Amino acid sequence: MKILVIQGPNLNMLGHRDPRLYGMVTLDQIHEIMQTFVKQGNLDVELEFFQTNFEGEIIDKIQESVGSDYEGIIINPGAFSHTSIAIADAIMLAGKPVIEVHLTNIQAREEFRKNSYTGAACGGVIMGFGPLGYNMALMAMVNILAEMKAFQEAQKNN
Amino acid sequence: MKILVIQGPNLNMLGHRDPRLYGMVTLDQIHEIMQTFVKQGNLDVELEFFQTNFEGEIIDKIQESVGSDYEGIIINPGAFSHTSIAIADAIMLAGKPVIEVHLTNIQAREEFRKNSYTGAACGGVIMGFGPLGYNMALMAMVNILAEMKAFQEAQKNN
Amino acid sequence: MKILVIQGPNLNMLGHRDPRLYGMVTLDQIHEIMQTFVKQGNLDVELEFFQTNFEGEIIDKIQESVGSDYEGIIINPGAFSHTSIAIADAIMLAGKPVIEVHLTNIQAREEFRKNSYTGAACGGVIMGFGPLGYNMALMAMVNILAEMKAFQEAQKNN
Amino acid sequence: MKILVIQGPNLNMLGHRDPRLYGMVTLDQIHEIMQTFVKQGNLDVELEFFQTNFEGEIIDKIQESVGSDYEGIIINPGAFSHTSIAIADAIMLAGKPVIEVHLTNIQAREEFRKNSYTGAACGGVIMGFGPLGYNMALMAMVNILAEMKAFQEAQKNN
Amino acid sequence: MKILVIQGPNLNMLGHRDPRLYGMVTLDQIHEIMQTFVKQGNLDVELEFFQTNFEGEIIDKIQESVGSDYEGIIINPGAFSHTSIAIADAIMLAGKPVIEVHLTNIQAREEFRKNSYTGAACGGVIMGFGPLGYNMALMAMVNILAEMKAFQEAQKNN
Amino acid sequence: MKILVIQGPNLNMLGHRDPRLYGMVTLDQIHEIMQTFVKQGNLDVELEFFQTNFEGEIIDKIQESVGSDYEGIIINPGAFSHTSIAIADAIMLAGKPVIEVHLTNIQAREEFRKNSYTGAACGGVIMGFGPLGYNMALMAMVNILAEMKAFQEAQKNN
Amino acid sequence: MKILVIQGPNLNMLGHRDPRLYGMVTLDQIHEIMQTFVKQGNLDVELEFFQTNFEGEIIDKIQESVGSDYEGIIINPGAFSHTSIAIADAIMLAGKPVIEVHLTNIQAREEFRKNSYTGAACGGVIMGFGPLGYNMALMAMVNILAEMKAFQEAQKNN
Amino acid sequence: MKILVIQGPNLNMLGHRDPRLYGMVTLDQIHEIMQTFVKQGNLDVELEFFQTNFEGEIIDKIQESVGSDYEGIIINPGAFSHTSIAIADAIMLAGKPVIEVHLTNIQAREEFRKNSYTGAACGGVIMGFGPLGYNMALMAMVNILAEMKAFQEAQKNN
Amino acid sequence: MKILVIQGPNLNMLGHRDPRLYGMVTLDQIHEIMQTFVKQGNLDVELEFFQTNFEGEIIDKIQESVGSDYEGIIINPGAFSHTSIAIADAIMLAGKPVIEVHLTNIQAREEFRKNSYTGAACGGVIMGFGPLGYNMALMAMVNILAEMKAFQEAQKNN
Amino acid sequence: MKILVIQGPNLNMLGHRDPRLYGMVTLDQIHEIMQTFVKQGNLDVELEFFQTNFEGEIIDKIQESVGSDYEGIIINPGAFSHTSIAIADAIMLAGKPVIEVHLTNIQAREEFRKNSYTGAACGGVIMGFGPLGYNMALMAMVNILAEMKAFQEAQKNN
Amino acid sequence: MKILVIQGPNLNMLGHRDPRLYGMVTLDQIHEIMQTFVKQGNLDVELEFFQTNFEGEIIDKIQESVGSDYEGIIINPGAFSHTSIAIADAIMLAGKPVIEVHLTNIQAREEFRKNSYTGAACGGVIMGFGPLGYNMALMAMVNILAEMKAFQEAQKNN
Amino acid sequence: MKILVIQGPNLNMLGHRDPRLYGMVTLDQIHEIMQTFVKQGNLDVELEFFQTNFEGEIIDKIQESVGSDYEGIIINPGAFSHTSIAIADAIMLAGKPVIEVHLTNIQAREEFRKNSYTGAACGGVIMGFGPLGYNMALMAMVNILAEMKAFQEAQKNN
Ligand SMILES: O=C1C[C@@](O)(C(=O)O)C[C@@H](O)[C@@H]1O
Ligand SMILES: O=C1C[C@@](O)(C(=O)O)C[C@@H](O)[C@@H]1O
Ligand SMILES: O=C1C[C@@](O)(C(=O)O)C[C@@H](O)[C@@H]1O
Ligand SMILES: O=C1C[C@@](O)(C(=O)O)C[C@@H](O)[C@@H]1O
Ligand SMILES: O=C1C[C@@](O)(C(=O)O)C[C@@H](O)[C@@H]1O
Ligand SMILES: O=C1C[C@@](O)(C(=O)O)C[C@@H](O)[C@@H]1O
Ligand SMILES: O=C1C[C@@](O)(C(=O)O)C[C@@H](O)[C@@H]1O
Ligand SMILES: O=C1C[C@@](O)(C(=O)O)C[C@@H](O)[C@@H]1O
Ligand SMILES: O=C1C[C@@](O)(C(=O)O)C[C@@H](O)[C@@H]1O
Ligand SMILES: O=C1C[C@@](O)(C(=O)O)C[C@@H](O)[C@@H]1O
Ligand SMILES: O=C1C[C@@](O)(C(=O)O)C[C@@H](O)[C@@H]1O
Repeated sequence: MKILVIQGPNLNMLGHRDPRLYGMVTLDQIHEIMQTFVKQGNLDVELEFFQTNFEGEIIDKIQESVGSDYEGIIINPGAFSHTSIAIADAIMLAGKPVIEVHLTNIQAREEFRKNSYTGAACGGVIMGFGPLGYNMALMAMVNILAEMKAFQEAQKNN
Repeated sequence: MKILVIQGPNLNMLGHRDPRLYGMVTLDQIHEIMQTFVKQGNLDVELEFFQTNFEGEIIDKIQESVGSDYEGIIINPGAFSHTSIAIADAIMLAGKPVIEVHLTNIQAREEFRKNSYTGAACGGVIMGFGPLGYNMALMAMVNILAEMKAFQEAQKNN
Repeated sequence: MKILVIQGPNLNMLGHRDPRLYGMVTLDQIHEIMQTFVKQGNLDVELEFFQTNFEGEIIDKIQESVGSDYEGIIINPGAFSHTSIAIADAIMLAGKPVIEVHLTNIQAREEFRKNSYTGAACGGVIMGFGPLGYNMALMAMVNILAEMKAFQEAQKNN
Repeated sequence: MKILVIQGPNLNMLGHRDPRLYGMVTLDQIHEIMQTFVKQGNLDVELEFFQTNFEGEIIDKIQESVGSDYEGIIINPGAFSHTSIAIADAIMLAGKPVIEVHLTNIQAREEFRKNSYTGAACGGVIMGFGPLGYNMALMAMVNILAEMKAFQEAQKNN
Repeated sequence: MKILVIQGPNLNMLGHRDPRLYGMVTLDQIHEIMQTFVKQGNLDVELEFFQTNFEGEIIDKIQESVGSDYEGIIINPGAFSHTSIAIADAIMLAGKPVIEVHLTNIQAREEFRKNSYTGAACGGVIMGFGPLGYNMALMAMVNILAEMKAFQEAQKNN
Repeated sequence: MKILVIQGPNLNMLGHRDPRLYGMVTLDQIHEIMQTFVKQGNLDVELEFFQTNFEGEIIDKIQESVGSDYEGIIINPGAFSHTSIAIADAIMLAGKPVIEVHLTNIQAREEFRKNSYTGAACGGVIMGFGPLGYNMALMAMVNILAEMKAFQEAQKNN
Repeated sequence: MKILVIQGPNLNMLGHRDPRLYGMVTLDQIHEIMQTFVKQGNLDVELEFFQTNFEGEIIDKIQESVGSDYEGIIINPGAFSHTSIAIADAIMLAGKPVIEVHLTNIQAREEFRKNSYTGAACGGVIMGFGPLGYNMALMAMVNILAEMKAFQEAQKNN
Repeated sequence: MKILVIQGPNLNMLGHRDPRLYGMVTLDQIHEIMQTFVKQGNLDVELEFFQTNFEGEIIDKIQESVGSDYEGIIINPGAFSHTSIAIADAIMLAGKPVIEVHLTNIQAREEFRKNSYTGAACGGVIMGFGPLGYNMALMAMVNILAEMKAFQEAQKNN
Repeated sequence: MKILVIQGPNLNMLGHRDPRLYGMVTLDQIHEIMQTFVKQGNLDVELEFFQTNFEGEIIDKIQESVGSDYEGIIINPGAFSHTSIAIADAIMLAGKPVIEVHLTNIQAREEFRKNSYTGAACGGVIMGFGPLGYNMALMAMVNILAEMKAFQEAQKNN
Repeated sequence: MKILVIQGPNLNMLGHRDPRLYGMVTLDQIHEIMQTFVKQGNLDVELEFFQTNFEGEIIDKIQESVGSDYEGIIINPGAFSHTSIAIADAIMLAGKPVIEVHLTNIQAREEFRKNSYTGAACGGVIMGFGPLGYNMALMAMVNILAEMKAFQEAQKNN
Repeated sequence: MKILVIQGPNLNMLGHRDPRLYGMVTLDQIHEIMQTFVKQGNLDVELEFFQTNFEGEIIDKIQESVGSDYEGIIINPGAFSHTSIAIADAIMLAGKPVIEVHLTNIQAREEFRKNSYTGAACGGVIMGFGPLGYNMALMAMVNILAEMKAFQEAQKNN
Repeated sequence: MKILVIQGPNLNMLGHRDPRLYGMVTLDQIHEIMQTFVKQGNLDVELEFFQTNFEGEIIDKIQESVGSDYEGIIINPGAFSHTSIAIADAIMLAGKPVIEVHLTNIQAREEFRKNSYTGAACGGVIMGFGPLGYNMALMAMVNILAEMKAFQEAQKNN
């Protein structure tokens, strides 16, 4: 049950960014808490991490998810979420649950961060809760896949 | 540890609303799942429910939260979140964590639902995950109050 | 066959308003003409009157209409029709015909009166014909309920 | 007492249009119901029908109404009502009551149908009530001309 | 000579608000300075205080002013002044002087506070001078009522 | 204690302007009432008058105020208040209280008079109360300088 | 030397229009003054008159001007000048001087009359001077054709 | 198999238009190349030509196409494609394939030529390729009607 | 009968400006043609010339016109006509005819030259006809003053 | 005679996309029909296929076309055509014909798909005709290169 | 080789301005560094300094530069660069190189400072580098005049 | 002292671009002049060159600059400067001086080139001076690093 975790642009440079917005945490410490989260709450979910500063690498990655190994995607397209209609399109072609995560609250920053093309493609969006946002996405995700296979087989024997 | 749960306008009429947006669930069944959630995961949080079609009752309610009995607020101001700068102001004067919850994804509907004055005042915002959104708010909330009293007393003996 | 008649804000102060827009008539004289209208043309429609300066009282009232006693609503949300997406939402959840009435022509006044969130939810909208507008709504309404029970039972014995 | 009835553009093609908007009725069946309406309720009003796909034919027609034979106009300028300031101007120069009628609710369609230049020139506007809209215009019209000759002669012997 | 003093939304929570905008003063200390103001400068003006977080309570209150006991209104509709066309309408129907007061300078804050529907209905508007703003309104008001009864009777004996 | 009084453009032509907006008063009669105001209420404030149709003369004048002779400025930049970011900048560089005064209510006129670049730089803004507006500015001003020297020396002996 | 004079829409109904805008003059009295103008000042210019409420008749007419009989066009496209890019295109294809005339000042009316697609195609535009506007166009026109044949032959013998 | 070819406004004046946009070709030479095109590639398509400067003649023409003689329409509504919602409506009521053709590239000219109301109604749009655009429309059209009768009868024997 | 002729900004530098817009003529040659115009057609009008690059000098000049020596103003506020609401205000306070003249056609240049605050204050506006524009203003002006003294005394003996 | 065929973003995932927009066809089946098209109609054009989800790979590819092997480009920049001014710039630097192709009609979808920066750089644009669009581009292209070498050598022996 | 250095509005008050934007430097210290710059790097450029708070004095000054004594202009129109189309026009009529300098980065401040009418007229624009900006302009300028006289005479002997 | 020089998109194709904008120079000749610049003026600055058509390669490159080898960046993000908030973010996370360079004047081209997200992140911006712009950036840069190490150590021994 692979859960793809895609981080947008400058998310790797967390730590050099404003300590007033992203505090003092690295894209790794947050990746490991998602671990200590699925590690703690025994959830047979093997999650993979992928981060790029390319709009293209993200789209490709999304596209490789149509395989099977992957059953869901937690993504923070970052700054590309307000401009990338291409990533938004990719998020629609994937036949899997995609949850958008934003460390900061995009409603409370520059006017050009209020809108999310990508987030409007995903099923749900989370923003504002710092690194804690991905764990929330993890909860939500496991609860969705669960409730989707319970509807899938529920309408198989009928 | 009272957690105030405030539901905006037509949220009580869930069930008569489009089954394509809000499915088939009532504002009560969702209130009880928040129960079976705090009931299950033993969390000493006694949560209260309050719902109004008045912008005024919401503001008042928010204001009564400056008491002490309340330590956090999970709110879905509903349609008022795009117009009410007054509720947004109230959300700023309260000295407590407020998490905004939206059943639907406001990025994917009419243009006049994209912006949230209220949500930009809160710490974080959740949207799209149906009734499951409040449980996510519950997780987030307990994890915030916890991490706030661990910072509060952490800087008391120093 | 109760027909709820809901008047928005300052509609009670008709008489103190500009005699150039609303002439010299009170919200009562207009309520009684709707009477002398259903009184004259024998139509078994008992209509109720309700007026508030609250967006909330209107929404509640709309909501109580899901009962049965009420079979239709003639409403003039007044100034709230250009701002209230909440009343507009309520007008959609009600499973009954709602006709919007405006004494004045909202196309011919301040730019902020041209749009009607509420009116776009209702089945039809009437504006410009002074107090005569509600009688037109009455005609229309009786003609709609009639043509709805003729379609209802028409597809019951088949 | 000639009442000119002017139908805008594609209104003749009713029947080929979306059955979801204009149902299944022709510009004739609706013209005859306005008949069976004035025919039934004995009202000495001889109404004439005129329909064009030309903005020009409409303006001319409006202009010929300054004669005397005509005492009122029920019009549905259709798609020209959002663009034609020329028809709107004509509606102002005519010294007679003009009532604008729209089968559909122009508040609930494409953004470019919300505004009516023409409708803002007329005394009142009706929209949403299907073919029933013109009968409402007929009621309104007879009630206006009546109340205008009662004011005309009322201030003649004084 | 009753002067109604109406305070909009979160104005009661002054003290919990930003000390950088509203400093450290309560809606009461400011109400008493308006007292020590009319108390000091002997002005036979008995002023009443009324504050609500409801757009509706404000409109009602305004409406009750058509009595006689009241001869003027000093109001700070607060956040509702940028959205409430209903309160603006009420301010026009009242046949008495209304002066709008804003503690802060609405020209120097968020873009959505620049416009005042309500303030454009009142005779004058004051903003920026902290609690001192209402005393200025008091001066202005007494100077207006005075200059209005001097014009009223001045054109009574002629 | 020199208080500079700066009048913008066509303010000298008061008297030739619309009697419906500025009534029948000259820029002098209003200057003398500010006199009979400080003359009456014994306030050791010697106020100077300066009026120009130049954006430049105003800026210069503002700049000469950094002297000492001047302790405050009451200004009506007039039509330049909606366009002059240069006068607005000057109003920020001056280290003294500036109060903006408008005879008319700029919220109730042409759309291009609603915004005030200059007024958003000043501490407060007054509009609508005819010539009485400057006396209000005078009150406010003396009350501010007073409350500023009471804070100045209050934090000198400590 | 035929000068085509094209009048747009409702220009024939001059006389029924607002006496506050177009006074009391008919499209004929103004046509004859253009006569008594070329009649008086001996100018061998035979001018033709053409008026329509059709955007199409105007374009055609413009197109027939590529003949030879016509050497210039004085036009008032009226309300079509703000919407007709087609008439504007026609005004560009004609290889002759076109002068746009407006009785009223289109800068001082509804926002939708400020722009002129057609006028921006013509060489010059005149507005505000009532019927006197066409005589001004006549002067201008004769002075242009004159100065064009003096440049035409001036660069023929060289 | 009649294919109606409708040319909008000033398309007949091709030749007098800018040689930089439309080169040196007449609406006839282009009509004959569509001939030498269907003449060469043996395609039993008899195409008719119709051109007007009237928005009305175009709509009528479109409407007459509901006959049978016509099986498709290649149209260049020209300048009316950016303003005519009426022609756009007509293009929707016709139950036949309509292909929009533009000699020039409307994306590369004045801002008011970028949008096509009419083109958004048609199945496809072609622009930029000079007269060659209609031959492309011809190819496309024959390929569509062919693929439509192969789907029509393909689901007739089943 | 002094006619003030006011030239805005860079109008003195005519000759250094684009020969494609203003050709090859100086602000003097154009001033003398207005002379050879009133000189030729015997019109007892002594016209004065005034040109500045200051918005202030223009306003002052306008203001000095309330004298008597001046009976009309022909003005080209130039670039200030799109920004100067102050000059526009001055043009309203003057109790004399003001005609706005523009060498070029402001409808056919940069978007920021389309609107004229000043021109909307004047009685009429002329643009596009090169230096010939002022002579047209001269005709118009003499024809207006003439028709104003014929109305003035016409209603003096009655 | 290499014709480069560049496909933008998610065009490879055709088949997983909405069957209502892109039907049931893969980026390959469409590539082979362009083959069976040049294969059938004997046209010595060897076309190459290139598809990326990168804005960068597209620009590079475009740039490599300045070689010689390539004589034209048929491109569908997809979602990047509305945002990529960089690809638009590349399309201008290439000294070869570029034809833009869109499977769907970008005039009939989300507002952010109406504009094409890239398409406005190309010579022509095709949209709406499903996979058939590229064959149309092929026709057009061969007809352009042909007509370009007939102009090239036509002005070589002269 | 006189280089005119023109400083816009409040640039003389540098020192009283925000130390966070303009630091602690006076318009003189910066004028002398431009000296110690041309003084150090032996460049036969005698530069003159001119500063005004008048839009008019700037335009005049620009105009006097058409003399000869001046061979270039380094200017910081300051706040007038976003509003003054008149100064922008003057910058176009001058037949000399003009370089615009901004101490601060106008892209990073209030929305009304992003655009520069004046800067778009100049050859180049520099912003952000504090007082160092003018020295950069000096380098650039000497390098331009040099490269202009090397092109001037380079095409004189040919 | 490595100075990273990053060139955006189509900057490598300089030479094929419009000779009217970028003249006749290649991205290399300009790179070598930056050499002959640091080569001439003995400045121990070893500058590196990097150019891509990828938004991603640029961000990466920026990110690698947090090393130490690099002490500054001169960048021309080209067309990405108006759209890339991601590159703008990267420019903020780097703890080094970044100077934005534009060959052309982005204030004087298409509306979509006026704004620079990236340039508003950098310390300063240079535009308009052709290849000479980078040498100006070089001067500025060396002068900044110098003045930064003089402030760095200046506050180390204290
Ligand atoms: O970099 C970021 C951070 C972000 O993705 C987030 O974590 O909330 C939100 C983005 O819009 C923003 O530009
Ligand atoms: O009613 C609703 C539902 C909502 O609150 C939600 O649950 O997501 C969102 C609101 O914007 C909307 O109007
Ligand atoms: O008050 C009114 C009256 C109104 O409801 C009407 O009766 O037409 C219309 C409202 O928009 C307006 O504000
Ligand atoms: O065609 C129609 C129908 C319409 O006139 C109506 O009947 O409501 C409304 C028009 O805006 C629209 O385009
Ligand atoms: O709360 C406030 C305070 C306010 O009323 C004032 O006191 O100035 C102004 C309002 O716009 C604002 O939202
Ligand atoms: O002239 C005036 C008068 C004014 O300054 C005032 O007195 O209120 C306001 C200005 O905006 C306006 O243009
Ligand atoms: O009808 C008219 C009159 C007009 O053409 C004129 O005469 O000035 C101007 C038009 O814009 C307007 O609609
Ligand atoms: O006239 C024309 C020509 C045109 O139809 C074309 O052929 O491309 C496009 C129209 O927008 C334009 O106004
Ligand atoms: O300079 C000019 C010339 C002008 O006044 C004219 O003569 O038409 C028009 C102005 O808008 C423009 O800026
Ligand atoms: O005052 C200033 C300073 C400025 O000219 C500058 O030095 O960068 C920029 C101007 O826009 C601004 O208003
Ligand atoms: O390509 C370019 C060139 C540019 O970077 C410059 O060199 O000035 C500016 C960019 O906006 C533009 O698209």
